[PDB]
Amino acid sequence: AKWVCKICGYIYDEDAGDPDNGISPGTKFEELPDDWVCPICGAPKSEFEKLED
Ligand SMILES: [Fe+3]
Repeated sequence: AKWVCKICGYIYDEDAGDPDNGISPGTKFEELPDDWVCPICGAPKSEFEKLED
């Protein structure tokens, strides 16, 4: 799945992960640590929205 940072438009792509910040490719958004933040703008996980109907 992909999720959008509602602040800055960064896409958390579960297939890409976030390896520069400790997240291997394939990590579901729910499994990101509670204090993981958007790597672009610093927004908390609460500011992301899943890109699905
Ligand atoms: Fe952001």
